[PDB]
Amino acid sequence: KEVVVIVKWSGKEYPVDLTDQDTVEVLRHEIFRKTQVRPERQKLLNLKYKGKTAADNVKISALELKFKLMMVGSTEDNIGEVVDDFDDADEESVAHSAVYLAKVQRRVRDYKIKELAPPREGKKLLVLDIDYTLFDHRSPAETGTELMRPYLHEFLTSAYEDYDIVIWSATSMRWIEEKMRLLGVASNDNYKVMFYLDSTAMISVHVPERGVVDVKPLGVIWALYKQYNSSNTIMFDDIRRNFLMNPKSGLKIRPFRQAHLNRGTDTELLKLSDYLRKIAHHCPDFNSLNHRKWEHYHP
Ligand SMILES: [Mg+2]
Repeated sequence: KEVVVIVKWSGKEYPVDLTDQDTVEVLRHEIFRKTQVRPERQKLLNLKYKGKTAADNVKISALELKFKLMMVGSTEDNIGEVVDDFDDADEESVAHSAVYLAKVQRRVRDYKIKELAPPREGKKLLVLDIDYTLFDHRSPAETGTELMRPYLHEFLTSAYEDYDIVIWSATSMRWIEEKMRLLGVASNDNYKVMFYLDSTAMISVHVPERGVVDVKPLGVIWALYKQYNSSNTIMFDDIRRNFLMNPKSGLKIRPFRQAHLNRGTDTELLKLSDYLRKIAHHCPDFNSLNHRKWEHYHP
């Protein structure tokens, strides 16, 4: 079951953890997770299946034994994501399969959370994406103030009244730390962020009809911090795919693009602060909500 593939890239070795039932496609996604080289940019030099380049659908099981996999490829400020053109808006699931649960458990076992501030009794949990969620990561700008989504700090202060806050970005931890300083979130007098999660906490899951997708599994947090669960957790992300393994707990935020043109009109965070306050005060079980209809929630 448990398998380790050693990948050699750019003069370094990267031990990749997976199982023998994972496919080459999953391997590519785990390689991306380790190296920041995208799956489509990876040339896997010495991975043959019956004398030929193993296809993405080949299970790891069906081949080798100690071995070092040579990968040639490049990783690009073109960081993060801007859209998912294959977003399925139909209102599941492998989100309840053994394979998925085991993937969460491995993150729970191996990923080391660095607590920046402690949980507070009775609070809900808010998880926040960064790119296009809290700021415009695609525009050039001389200051962070210019790229910041309007009402960011007022939104975080309001949320913090009722929610402990976690930041989860599909990027390196370094990028997160840098942007949180740039945006003034890192050290604010009016709120605290509990911890940050990065792309290494994410998992790659095959979703039939769709292929392998990388998601942000709230189950990792829920396993480690048992005071939170789906009944009191909500996540904001502009990319719906990120909550494919916990669809009821995600709210797809409108992306904040081209700050220079839209900074004067964007008020999504103001509106969403109202939403968060209302559900924290009026909804004892968030699973009863339809977040797609958040703008019409008036208890
Ligand atoms: Mg984003």
